Amino acid sequence: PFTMKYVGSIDQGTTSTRFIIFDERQRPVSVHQVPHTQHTPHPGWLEHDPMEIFRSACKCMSVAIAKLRQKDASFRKIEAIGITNQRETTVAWDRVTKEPLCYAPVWNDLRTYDITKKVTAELGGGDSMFASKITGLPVSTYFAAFKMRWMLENVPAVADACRRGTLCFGTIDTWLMYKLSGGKAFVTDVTNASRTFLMDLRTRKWSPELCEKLKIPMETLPEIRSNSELFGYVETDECGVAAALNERTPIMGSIGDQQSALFGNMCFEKGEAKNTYGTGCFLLMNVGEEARFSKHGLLSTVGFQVGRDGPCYYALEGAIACAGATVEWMRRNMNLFSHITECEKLARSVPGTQGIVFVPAFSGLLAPYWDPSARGTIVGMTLKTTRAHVIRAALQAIALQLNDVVGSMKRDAGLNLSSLRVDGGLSKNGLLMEIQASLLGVDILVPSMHETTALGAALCAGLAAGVWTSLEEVKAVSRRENSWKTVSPSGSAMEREAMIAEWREALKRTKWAK
Amino acid sequence: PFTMKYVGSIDQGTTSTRFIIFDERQRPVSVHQVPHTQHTPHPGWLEHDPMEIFRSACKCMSVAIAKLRQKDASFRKIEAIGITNQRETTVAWDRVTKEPLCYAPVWNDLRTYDITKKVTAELGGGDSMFASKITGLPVSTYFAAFKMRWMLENVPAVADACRRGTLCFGTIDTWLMYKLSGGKAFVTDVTNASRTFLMDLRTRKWSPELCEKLKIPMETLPEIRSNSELFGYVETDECGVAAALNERTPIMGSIGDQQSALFGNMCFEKGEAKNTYGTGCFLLMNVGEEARFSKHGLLSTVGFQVGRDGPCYYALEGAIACAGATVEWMRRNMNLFSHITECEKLARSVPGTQGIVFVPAFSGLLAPYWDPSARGTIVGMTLKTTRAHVIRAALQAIALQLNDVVGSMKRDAGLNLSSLRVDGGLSKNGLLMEIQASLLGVDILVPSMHETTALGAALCAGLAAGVWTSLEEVKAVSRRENSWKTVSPSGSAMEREAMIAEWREALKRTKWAK
Ligand SMILES: Nc1ncnc2c1ncn2[C@@H]1O[C@H](COP(=O)(O)OP(=O)(O)O)[C@@H](O)[C@H]1O
Ligand SMILES: Nc1ncnc2c1ncn2[C@@H]1O[C@H](COP(=O)(O)OP(=O)(O)O)[C@@H](O)[C@H]1O
Ligand SMILES: O=P(O)(O)OC[C@H](O)CO
Ligand SMILES: [Mg+2]
Repeated sequence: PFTMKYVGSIDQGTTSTRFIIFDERQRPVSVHQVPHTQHTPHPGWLEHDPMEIFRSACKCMSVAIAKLRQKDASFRKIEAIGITNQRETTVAWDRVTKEPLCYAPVWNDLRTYDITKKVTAELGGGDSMFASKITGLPVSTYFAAFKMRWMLENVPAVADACRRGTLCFGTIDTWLMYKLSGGKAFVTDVTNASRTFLMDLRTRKWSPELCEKLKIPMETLPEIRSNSELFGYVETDECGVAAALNERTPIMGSIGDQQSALFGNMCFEKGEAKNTYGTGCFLLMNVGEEARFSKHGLLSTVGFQVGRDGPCYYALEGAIACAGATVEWMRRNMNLFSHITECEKLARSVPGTQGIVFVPAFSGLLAPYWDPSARGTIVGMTLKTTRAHVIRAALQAIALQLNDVVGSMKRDAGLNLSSLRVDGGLSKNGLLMEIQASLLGVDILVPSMHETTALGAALCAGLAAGVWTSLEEVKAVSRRENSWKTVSPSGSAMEREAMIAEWREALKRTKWAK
Repeated sequence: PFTMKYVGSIDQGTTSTRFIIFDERQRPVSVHQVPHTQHTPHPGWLEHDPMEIFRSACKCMSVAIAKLRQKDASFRKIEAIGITNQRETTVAWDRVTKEPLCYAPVWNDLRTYDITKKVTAELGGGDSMFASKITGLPVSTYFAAFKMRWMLENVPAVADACRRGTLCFGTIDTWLMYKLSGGKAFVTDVTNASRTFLMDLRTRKWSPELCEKLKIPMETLPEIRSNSELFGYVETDECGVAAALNERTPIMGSIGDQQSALFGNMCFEKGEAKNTYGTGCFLLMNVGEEARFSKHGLLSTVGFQVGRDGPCYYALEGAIACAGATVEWMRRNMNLFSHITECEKLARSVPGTQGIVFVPAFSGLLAPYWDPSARGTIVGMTLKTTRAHVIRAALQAIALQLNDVVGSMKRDAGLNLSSLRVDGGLSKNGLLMEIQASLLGVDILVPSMHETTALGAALCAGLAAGVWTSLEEVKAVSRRENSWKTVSPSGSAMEREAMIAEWREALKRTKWAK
């Protein structure tokens, strides 16, 4: 009643794993990180060693716990652990060995492209969105199923293991939850399952039409649950993890990374949305207790579900391929600046782009204009154009794509974006947040506790273990402890429209590949 | 006589004047340069002070001569003087005062724009090319006639002097020979006269129809002579020039700057061309003894003429606005490199551009596809693209424009390109020269004695003075005494084809302004 309580969050990302311990204030009190290897066997491919990820996670936990006890020597244990992960990335493993059959292809890996084609033809009958009402997703290389298929066709040990009745497939939550539990648990959560291309969105249940249609035995699928409930206990002793925890610790949170950030930024109400700037962008809008579908090629997905049959919130999702990457490309590919802060400083040093548009579509346009053909392009240059204008044009362009994305989401959902919370690194660029607010015409909230993705999973775990009692208590503790900078709109109807008309014309000149 | 012979060359350019003394081996043995003031009363207006220009030339001659006397014991006198000049620039002066009535509008001056628009519509019925079978020229702000016309309409003293009959109009060649002369010569050479919009190419005589339509009296115009013959004698002693020359020195060569470079590069036979790679490019090809007109907006002009009523060689002329300028923008505006040596170093450091095209139409497209709407554009970029590729693409783009210019010339002229001689600062870029040889499929000759413009005028003078007796002897002395680096084609026709096909696609994306 006096001693502080803690919730652990495993944040398993594309390039590294972290364990963050939160206290009752929603403050990260201990953190450790461990990187894992980005295997690229052929151009366009990306693979991860699933045992390197498991071990990173256990290493992360034992180090973080150790540091925390130095800080609080009166702390016996963590209340619960939550998991949040890079989604779609699929592991295949043996039921008896408990070892992975092969490396895990990663959300953005392109090896499944041919399979993607075979699927669209032979099934959808050339319609990518054929199963969309069922799943929320267009046929794409990203989704699990198509990676499960590739492994079954192209990996000897995976094909064998299926016929023998020992094959377990799983997203990273599932893989982590399996190993952490000693092989005792085989579960996934609704957000992660919404990405398999094997789940029915409205019902949040596996679809026999698809597994069978896609030739994937149901036996290789884990049980689905909500994001906030008992999944299992931590029982493994890898890197002395169970001993560092002291008492058995339940895993009571599981949620995909983009949804975890929605939840960790308190986007509990429809119309609440978040954008995460990293190498790219991922914009998610909470749309309410009923699913919505897209006439603009956006993804329909689960936002969150707190508790077994607690209400389930749904969301729309969009993305931009190069955000941070564009900023870094200007630095390390083009020499336009050296120190990070020069980017903002140079773009502020000019009053606008004065003619030029820079469409930074280095790997094509996604969002509501799928076009793999589009490449990086600059138009309207004169001898007056400088690096300052080009940098400012890159930042405007990011904001312009997100404007387009939100325009679509509004119509596809028929709602107003009440506000946008942002996080990512690129959220540290004040000019970008200003441009973004003017174009969307809503407040942009920049939280100063910048561990919001990892907080999502801790909130799910802590809600189930009774650290926090309700979303209201969650919101209220957040207000008291974790401040945010708020960036309001400040444009003109005519300027906005002039930027957009100019941008629209530039887009027409970007088709290049093939 | 068998003592060393020396020929002098006044090179009167847009920003400076240089006097170069060549010996009989075509070696420049003394050089001096003096700038003149650039006056800009209104944007787009540029004007020169003709007296200042005259004085500079005189100063240049005496300093160059004095330097030579000091360093060469065998130098006694200059056999003859040749003059090469910035063309189109127009001097209005008074026959009795012997001084200018106003400053002289420069070739790139825009004040004649209204007049130009009026002329096309009023005498051209909206066709800018109406007079092009007579002049070889379109209606444009550059040509002398439109500057004369403008002075009469906006300069009271000129309109005044014109009335009294004391008016003298003249391009810089004419002005310099008059002053050097002491007022005893009122002459112009066929090449400069071809840039007035008042000469008939077929006859190489002033055109009454044109003078009447343009309303410039033919009394005000000087007499048209060849490039190489006796024009007059230096009789002034303005900067002690007469004192420095010592003996009587005849002025025996006069030729416009670009044509001078055609001559100094030995392009004596049809199909031989020169390109000057400076801020922009000026490509001229000798098309032979018969004028060739262009159905691609290329200019038809007089190439050269040795001797009074001697054979006259005609030329086609194209230009590109940004060449060296693009190199400078890349460094000054974009920070893509520091020392100009890095430009070629960085472009060499990648094997190609890997699908990007950089169209540097910063000030619109000229050449065979005039389009002032065009702007600087880059297409095809990916995250793998770097400054190295972008620098290389800029170089390719310069070579591709000239490839299209040459292409147009070949179709207009009905002849092949035999070889391309090169000069200008950017002809030091070895890779640019290699890309150009590979695109055109001809040898590129690079003079080590790079003062080609000054040499043209010195050869005209020296041919008329018997320092050299014929064009074959001129060619022999050049080959015997001065080194020519030869750059042979060294790509593949399949690469050529792809580069040209990407270039053509990119051009379509360049239209922006308005
Ligand atoms: N207001 C508080 N009430 C209770 N415990 C706290 C409080 N602030 C910090 N702690 C505990 O102190 C330890 C270190 O927290 P930390 O946030 O690093 O310290 P601080 O915020 O004072 O810089 C953690 O155990 C944290 O739970
Ligand atoms: N060593 C070099 N390597 C590459 N480019 C050069 C080098 N020297 C000069 N340049 C470029 O070539 C141009 C030279 O132009 P120049 O011929 O002197 O003037 P103009 O174009 O008026 O004749 C400059 O703009 C410069 O950018
Ligand atoms: O030859 P310049 O450098 O005087 O330039 C004049 C050109 O003819 C313009 O087209
Ligand atoms: Mg030039």
